[PDB]
Amino acid sequence: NHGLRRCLISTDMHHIEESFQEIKRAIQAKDTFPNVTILSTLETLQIIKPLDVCCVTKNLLAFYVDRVFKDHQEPNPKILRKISSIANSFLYMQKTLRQCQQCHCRQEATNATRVIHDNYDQLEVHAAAIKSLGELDVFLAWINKNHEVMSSA
Ligand SMILES: *[C@@H]1O[C@H](CO)[C@@H](O)[C@H](O)[C@H]1NC(C)=O
Repeated sequence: NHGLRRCLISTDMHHIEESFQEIKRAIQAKDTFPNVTILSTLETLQIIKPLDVCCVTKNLLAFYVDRVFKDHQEPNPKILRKISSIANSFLYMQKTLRQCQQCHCRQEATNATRVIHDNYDQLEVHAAAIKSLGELDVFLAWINKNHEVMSSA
């Protein structure tokens, strides 16, 4: 049913949000293409129906885990510790989502997702990874609006 919005309830948005707030300035300060958004799809209302939101959520989690987190090399240990915490949260969110799931990807959801990979691939890889990292607020806002998520805020 609409329950697909309950697959991340065990995730604590506040936890991720806080870890991110800690490095948000330092990471966003390195965004070399501010006039553009890698998560452009998440600034539109193209993905709002339950089934599409579930598909895009799992695609975005994989986008971060398999692409962003692999591509960003972080020499600052304090920043890396925060990003590890976020990464750990995302791994949990993927675990939770597995447990849940329907969640199939209709062609519109799939395309919405490819747009992001396509924007990402427009940039040099390290700039793409740090910029994506900087857009975590766009990702958290979208997750927040489309899922019953818990907050210890
Ligand atoms: C991004 O910035 C450029 C710079 O002039 C401007 O055309 C507009 O604000 C944006 N352009 C696009 C479509 O990326």
